[PDB]
Formats: sequence, C-alpha cells, structure tokens
Amino acid sequence: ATNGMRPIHPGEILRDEFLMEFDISPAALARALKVSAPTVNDIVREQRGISADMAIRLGRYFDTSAQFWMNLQSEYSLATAYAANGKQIEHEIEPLLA
Amino acid sequence: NGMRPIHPGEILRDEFLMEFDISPAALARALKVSAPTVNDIVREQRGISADMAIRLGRYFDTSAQFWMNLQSEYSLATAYAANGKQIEHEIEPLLAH
Repeated sequence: ATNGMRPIHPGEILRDEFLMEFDISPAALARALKVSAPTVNDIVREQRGISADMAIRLGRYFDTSAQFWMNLQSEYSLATAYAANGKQIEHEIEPLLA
Repeated sequence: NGMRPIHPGEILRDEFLMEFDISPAALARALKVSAPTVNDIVREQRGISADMAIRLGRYFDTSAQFWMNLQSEYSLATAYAANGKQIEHEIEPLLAH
C-alpha cells in the first residue's frame, strides 16, 4: 500500500480547538483580530487559507506561535497539491544520487 | 516574534546547489519546471509553492515540509517586519482579557 495525503483545513482546527474551546464566534474573533468578519468567516468555512499576516494575528490572540498556524496551512496546501500532482511529480522526477 | 528573513532560495543555493555542484538550470530540468521558476527562487524574487516543495523534496530526498517550513518562516519574517508591531498594538491577547 502506497503513502497518501488527506487535507485538513486550518479552519477546522481553528473552529474545533479554539473557537469552540473558548466559546468564541467567528465574528467575535474578527472583531478581536481587527480584521473583516468575512476574512475569518472564509477561513472557518475552509474557503480561504491562513496568510502570514493572519497567522501573526492568531498567534497574538490565542498565545501560539505564528508558525503553528502557518504549519497547519502548509500541511493543507501540500496535501491538496499532492493529491493533484504528486503521483505525476514522483513519476517524472528521479531522485538525486550523489 | 521574528524579523530577520532568510529566503528559502538562500538555503537552496548554499546547502544543495553548491553542495552538489548543480546549476539552477540543471535543477529546473531535473524538476521538470521552467528555468525562470528556479532562477526566481534562487535570486530570492519568488517563494516556494506547494508544488515546488514536493518537487524539491522528491529530488533532494527531503520532506516537502522542509521547504514549506523555510518559506513560512520567510513569509512570517517579512510580514512581521512590515506590520508586526502594529498587529501587537491593536490586538489584546485573549488570556490578557
């Protein structure tokens, strides 16, 4: 059986481990981060990724590193990219032997 | 925080291209991407995409996250240098409230 990647959107972790944990609505989070409510709404709906600026805001608000959020984002972006082009990439790139 | 940016292209040049004596155009041909795609990264003009991270990991036998983690550190560092103090100023931490 071959390896695979299944995507987990960062907004799912935001919803489950932060918004639901502290009983914060997405709109209340947007007001606290000083961003537009659709900005947070898009993320929790899994319709937008975490930008660097947003990662710094979330880290500041929730006492995390900004990299925590960017690492969740990179995993999601890698999973979607892998499911789309990963098999072809592995088919056409011969690993370096040196 | 974190303010001093290290572009992923610097690591690519120093730890891989120069370590294995591989030119950027040679790398692009091995990765099956256009040469300006690799050039722009090596010259620190463009970042590493998810697709490129998978290609670089495949070729150099690293994880793809190795490259994406360097990219996010750079993106964070530039974002913080531009706006970090403004962000800290305008957001009150939840647990300070």
